[PDB]
Amino acid sequence: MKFYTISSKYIEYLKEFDDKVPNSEDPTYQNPKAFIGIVLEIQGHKYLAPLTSPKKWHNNVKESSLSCFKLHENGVPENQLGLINLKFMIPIIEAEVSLLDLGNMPNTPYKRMLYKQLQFIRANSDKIASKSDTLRNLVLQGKMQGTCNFSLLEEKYRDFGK
RNA sequence: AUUCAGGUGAUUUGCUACCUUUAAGUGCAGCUAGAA
Ligand SMILES: [Co+2]
Ligand SMILES: [Co+2]
Ligand SMILES: [Co+2]
Ligand SMILES: [Co+2]
Ligand SMILES: [Co+2]
Ligand SMILES: [Co+2]
Repeated sequence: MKFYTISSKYIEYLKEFDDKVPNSEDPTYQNPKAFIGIVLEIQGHKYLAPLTSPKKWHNNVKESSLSCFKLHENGVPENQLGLINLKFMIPIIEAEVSLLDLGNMPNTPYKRMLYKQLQFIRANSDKIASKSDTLRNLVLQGKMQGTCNFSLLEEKYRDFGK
């Protein structure tokens, strides 16, 4: 899995169909919204999930949760690093998506954080993919709500270029 | 941004483990010290 950004035009397009699709741009944002690198690939779709910074309510999400996967530094639990918001993952088109170029990125603190995140994500990549798969299954079955409408998004997204 | 998914224990509070590919109650705490 890897860090991506997604183009606004694409986000705005999907937002037409489901407003739960994550916000991509904001003046308050110090860096572009980052997503995680192919969390589910099924039925010919590729999903990315948005990362989000710590908020108070996160304290109540249990490891067993399908909506959220909490991030923290390997071996250092008190260093919370936000969470992957699986319930707002979205199918993507490769041309509307773009890997962060960490190699050319200046050595800021944010970069350091990205690397504490990556190491944790990588060590848990399977857990993450498995939660994504079960999340979407439950949503197809009508067993879970308050997530992006995966069927609807899956239905319109390849029409973006039109 | 979008403010805690449901469930597995003849009992089950917290966290955790487990199941959700239809199956699945483990572990640490807490509480208990009972009697065949
Ligand atoms: Co780490
Ligand atoms: Co750890
Ligand atoms: Co639950
Ligand atoms: Co099932
Ligand atoms: Co059924
Ligand atoms: Co178990």
